[PDB]
Amino acid sequence: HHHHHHMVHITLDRNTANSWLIISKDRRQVRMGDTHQNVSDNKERFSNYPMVLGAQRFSSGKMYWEVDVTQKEAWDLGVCRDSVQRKGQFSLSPENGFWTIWLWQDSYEAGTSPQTTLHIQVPPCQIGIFVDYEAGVVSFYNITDHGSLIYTFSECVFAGPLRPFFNVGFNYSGGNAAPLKLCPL
Ligand SMILES: CCc1nc(Cn2ccccc2=O)no1
Repeated sequence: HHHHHHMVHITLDRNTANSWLIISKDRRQVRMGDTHQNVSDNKERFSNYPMVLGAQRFSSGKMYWEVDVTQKEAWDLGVCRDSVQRKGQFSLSPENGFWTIWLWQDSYEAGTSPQTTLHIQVPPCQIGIFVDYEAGVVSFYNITDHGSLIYTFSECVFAGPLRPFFNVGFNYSGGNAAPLKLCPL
C-alpha cells in the first residue's frame, strides 16, 4: 500500500473511555487499569467493555493511522459512527455502526455479522488503518509484514461522522495488560 501520506495525528478522548482505562498524558496510549480510575460517569463512556474513541471526527477524505498491539492477547481496532451505543451489551458489526478487526483466543477475525476469519501468517505488532470516506472503504494492513493487506470493508454505509475506535480487551488471564499505542508518523 501507499496510504502513508494520508497520515493523521490521532489522540484519545478521555471522556469516552471506560472508567477502568488509563490514558497517557500525551493521549496516545491506553491500557487496562487494575481498578476503577476515580473518574465521574457520563453518557459518553463505554460501560460494558474496555473501549475508548479517538477525539477526531471524520466526514470526508482519506485518513491513515497506525496502532501498536505488541504482546496483547485480545483487542478490537477500527472506526465507528459517532452515534454508536455506549451502554449495555452489543456486537461489533456494520449494522451497529462499527468497522473493526480483532484478536481473540489466538485467532484474528473481521467484525462482520457473522464474523469473518482472517488469514494472517505473521502475527502483527503494528496495524495500519485506512479510511476513504467517499469510497466507503475501511482497510487494515500488517505493518510487521511489509504492509500486507489484512482486510477491506467495502460498500460501507457510514451514515454519520466516523471516530477512531479502540478496545484494549479484558485482562482475566494476566497476559493482556499491555497498552494500545498510537505510532508516530
Ligand atoms: C467493563 C468492566 C471491566 N472490568 C475490567 C477489568 N477486569 C476486571 C476483572 C477481570 C478481568 C478484567 O479485565 N475491564 O472492564
